[PDB]
This record gives sequence, C-alpha cells and structure tokens, in this order.
Amino acid sequence: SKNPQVDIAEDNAFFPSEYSLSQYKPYRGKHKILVIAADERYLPTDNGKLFSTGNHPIETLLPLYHLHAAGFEFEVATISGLMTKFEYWAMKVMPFFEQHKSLFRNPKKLADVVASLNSEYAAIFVPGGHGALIGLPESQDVAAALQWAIKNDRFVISLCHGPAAFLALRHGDNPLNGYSICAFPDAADKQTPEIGYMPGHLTWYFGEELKKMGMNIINDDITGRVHKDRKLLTGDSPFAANALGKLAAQEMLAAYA
Amino acid sequence: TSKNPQVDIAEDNAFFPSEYSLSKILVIAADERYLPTDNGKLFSTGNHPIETLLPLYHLHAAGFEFEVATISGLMTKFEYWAMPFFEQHKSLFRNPKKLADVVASEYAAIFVPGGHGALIGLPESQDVAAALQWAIKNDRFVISLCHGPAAFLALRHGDNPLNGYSICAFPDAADKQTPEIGYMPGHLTWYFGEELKKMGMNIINDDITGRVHKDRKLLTGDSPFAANALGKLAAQEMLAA
Repeated sequence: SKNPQVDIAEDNAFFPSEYSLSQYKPYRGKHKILVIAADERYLPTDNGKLFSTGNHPIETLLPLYHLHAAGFEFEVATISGLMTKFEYWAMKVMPFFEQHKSLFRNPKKLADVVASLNSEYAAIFVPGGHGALIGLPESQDVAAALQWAIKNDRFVISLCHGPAAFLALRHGDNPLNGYSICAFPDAADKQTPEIGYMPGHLTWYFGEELKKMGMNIINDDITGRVHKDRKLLTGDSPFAANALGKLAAQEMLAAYA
Repeated sequence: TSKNPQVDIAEDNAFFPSEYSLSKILVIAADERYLPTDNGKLFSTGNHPIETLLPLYHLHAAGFEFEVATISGLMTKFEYWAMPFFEQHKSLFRNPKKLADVVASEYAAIFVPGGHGALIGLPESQDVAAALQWAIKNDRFVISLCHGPAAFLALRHGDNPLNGYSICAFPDAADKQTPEIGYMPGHLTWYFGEELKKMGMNIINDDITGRVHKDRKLLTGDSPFAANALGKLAAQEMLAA
C-alpha cells in the first residue's frame, strides 16, 4: 500500500507508506568526531500533517562505523540536549548501535560543546534524514560549531539532508561559502508524497536555499554519489552512507598521518 | 484486556501504557515525550491533555488568553493515549516559544500542567526556575497539577521562595504501583514527592481523589480527576482578584 501509516504517538503524524518502506593501520590519537544529531522527530508538512522522520540510522551509523574502526571515536550533541531522534523505520550494525546507544540517548547540549571550543574534535558530522531539517538550519549553535570547524581546518561530514544544517551560516561569516557538495535533491522531495513517503510536501526546500548562500550542489540525482571539497565530505542519499564512511576514513587517516 | 505495556514503534524500546490501565496565561509544557525508567525501557508520556485543556478551557472563557513555552522551543508533547477546543488552539502548543527567551522579557500566571512529561527537563531547568522566581517576586498566580509541581524542583539550588508552601500533587506511592498494571514499562528512577518535601514544601495529599488546593497565589491539583475542579478554582481566584 502506498498510503501513509499512522504514528499513534503524535497528533496527525504519519510514518512512510508500507510500499515505500522496502524501496527505500588505524589512528591512535585522541581526536573525536563531534556528531550533531536531531532532537525532534516530527516535521510539519504543507497540509498541516506531521512527517514522522528524524535522523536516518543507516546514514548516521555506517560512516560512524568506518570511522570507529579507523580509530576515530565519537560523541553526540543535539541543540537541546534531548535524546537523539532516529527514523527507526529505516534501521554488524545492530551491535554497533546497541553498544553505542547511550551516546545518542544522552547527548551533550551543543551550546555547552561550543563554549569549550578552541579542542580534540577531528570532524563535525551532521547526519541526514529529514530530521536534519528541524532546528539545525536555524541554530546559532550549529552555526558556531561549523565556524569553529573550518576556522581550525577540521573535517566536516554530511549526507542527504545533512547540509541543510549549513543554512545556519546564512547570516554571519559562512566559511562554507563557495564549497561544493553532494546532497539530497529537492526534485525528489517534491515527488515523494506520491508513494506516501511523507503525508505532505515540505514547506521550504533546502537545496534551493543553499544555492543562495553560495554552496554548489553538484548533483541533481540519487546515485549514492559522494564528494570531496577540501575537508568537507558529503553524500547524496542513504545509498552513499558506506562510500561516505569509506571516504571519511581514508581522508582523515591520510590527513592525520 | 492485558496488563501488557503497549509498544510505541516510533521510538526504540518505548512503551505506551497497557491497554488494561487505559481504562497571561504562560504555559510551560514538555518538549520531550520519552521518560526513561529504571529498567532502560522508555515510557512514552508527555503532558496530560485533559489536565492542560480543561483548566485552560475554564480560563479562557472568563477571559484569560494563554500562551505556551517549552524549554527548547520544540513542540509540546501530549500523552495522546486517551489520554473541539484543542484544534482551535493547537497552533499555540505546536509552535511554542523558547522559555529562556521569554525569561529576558506582562503575564498573569505561570501554568505547569501534569503528565509524566513534566518530569523531563522542567525539574532541572534554570529557565523554569528563573520564570518561577518571576511569578513569585511579582505576586502572580502559579497553577500546576499531577507531576507538574515537579517543576518547582528547579528552585532547589537557589534561595527557594516556595519554602513552606503547601500543595496537592500526584503521590509517589501511586507511581510505585502503576507498573504492576502496565501503565509504565518500568519504575521511575527518582520520586518528586520526596524531593519537594526535602526542598521544604507541604504535600497535603497521599491519595488520589481529584482534590485541588489553594495556598496564597499557588493553586494545585493532584491528578487528572482534578483538572476540571482545578480550572474552577483558577477561574474564581483570577477573576475575583
């Protein structure tokens, strides 16, 4: 069935439709990966209905897995400090998540992390899933985290709707000005209601917005494409999660060697 | 019907209550739905919808327009599990202001509704405290019920102007027993009744009856059964004054 399933937990909130559900030499330093996760599950669509989204689990674990193996551990932070929110309808990888569940369930508040920066962080990771569209793009704290990152020549990793977080640099410096990225294409977000992925359309579109703030989205299709621009690495979709982790590892490894 | 905690698919290891057990004004509501219990399992909770609508509906008639705020700014989280006026004001609950930002800036209130959601964040909020200090230092009304009063725990590490005050509140005893029927997937990691006592407040009830209570500009109820009768009091007290 291509009809949106209901999330009994929330008012007027829907999971993705049933049909679309199946469619759809290490580093021994001290530098950790700062993970910026989503603290809100529900995204409001154009017809009042709520998309039951969150962070996409394969997108956020696969890379973190490749990095963990390459001697790069991680910590998690949300804007509020509230537990991470995962799209569990998109859940080797299991034991990894289980063994690291705590880090996502009890993250730090991003503001606290930012006030202690100057810093054994080797990357900022902003995982995708439409959950990235809630809050991140408006966070002064996300903004600053990102400023710190590029300013101190650190790595920045993202995929899917991850890049929407960069929209937070829209008012200030924007050190990501004139960077190129892979990202989830808007043209795909306009036609996903069709198969009941979401109960409605997005109010605004992140890809269009990033173009206005100087970022070059190099892809308009979903292929699992990954891209490199200096130290900013990105992927276009869930299909890129593995290749992205493969890239993040073999780029932060040669950088730290 | 079984006393089995119903699963909540939206979250990992999260449970609704068992299908058996289910049978100016400034509002500070919960921005988080899941409360962790002592066995790792998450209790799918939030604000109690009847407890935050009935009192506000009585209020809100006799002309008192409410305004919602959560710590983070994220949308209100309601215990929709059973559990007109809602739809009409839904927009205020779904698009609340950050509390911290409302602190820097008029109201005739603070209302802190119940539901176990109130146990998440509020009890430890520097913003909640600062807001709560404002209401007392200005002789404004403070309304709360169920676990709502757990928010007062925010003044803990301050001077505590709520010292001595007496209140109604959901009894710790009753919480120690709800799991045995599936209302909760586990036991609470701590109990606010004891804490409020340690802080220096008088919990004048040890049972659930629907009793509401008044102490200066501080009105409270004990459970959902008090939501209505509480609205009755908040109305009177705000009207006549």
